[PDB]
Amino acid sequence: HPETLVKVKDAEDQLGGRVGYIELDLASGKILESFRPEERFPMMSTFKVLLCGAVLSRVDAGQEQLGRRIHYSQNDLVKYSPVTEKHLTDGMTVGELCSAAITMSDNTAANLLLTTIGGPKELTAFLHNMGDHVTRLDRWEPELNEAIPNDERDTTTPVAMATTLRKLLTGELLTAASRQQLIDWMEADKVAGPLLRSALPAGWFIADKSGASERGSRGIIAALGPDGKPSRIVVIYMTGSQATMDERNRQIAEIGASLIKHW
Ligand SMILES: [Ca+2]
Repeated sequence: HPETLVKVKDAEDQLGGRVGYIELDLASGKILESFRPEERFPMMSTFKVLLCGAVLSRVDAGQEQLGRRIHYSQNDLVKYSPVTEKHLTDGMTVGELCSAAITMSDNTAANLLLTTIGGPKELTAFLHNMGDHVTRLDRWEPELNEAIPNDERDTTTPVAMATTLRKLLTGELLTAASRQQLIDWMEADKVAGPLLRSALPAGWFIADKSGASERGSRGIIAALGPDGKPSRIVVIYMTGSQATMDERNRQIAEIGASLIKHW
């Protein structure tokens, strides 16, 4: 049961590639622990939380409504669309699309939402406008999942993502209702069980979003804490490894267990 930093390094030793890690105090924003904090990693589906943050900003400004219904066709479906593929007749509201993109990592949902705001480049422009010049989205789904060995497109760094996530969840950037909706969507995450959630004790709160792409990218962003209240932000990224999805999941769970047991 090695310290958190020791486990992250151990993970990198076992997996190959690089493992990036950061841990923020929620209340203050102070970095409590880090490793490769400022090195770039593929974002993968974790950008989907950022996307919905931009959507909710439009809502706060009366430029969008969570209830606005969006219809799409069979042509619009891309691979992995467990939710959108079920609503070709009735379509889905902007809010349902965010739920699908965040809680199931629905690709088409994310593409539809990107259209509503003006595309990948317009998310990046939203991020620049809030203080994040590091993170960048350049492509749609599923092209952004190729994690070209050290390519800067569709990347972030552990420190930028964690900082951006923290502003989204706790800053005056979104209204209280909107920022509660965002964390609510993350809390309802359904496809990250084998990650940090598998190491979570009873009564703990967590809201998270996972990602996975090409060779052998894997990541998770999270707000978590004991007593049903989030008190820290954790961001883990991985890339470069040849290991299976199982091993990469397992290593993240063991980093999680270390984080918990040394809380
Ligand atoms: Ca190393």
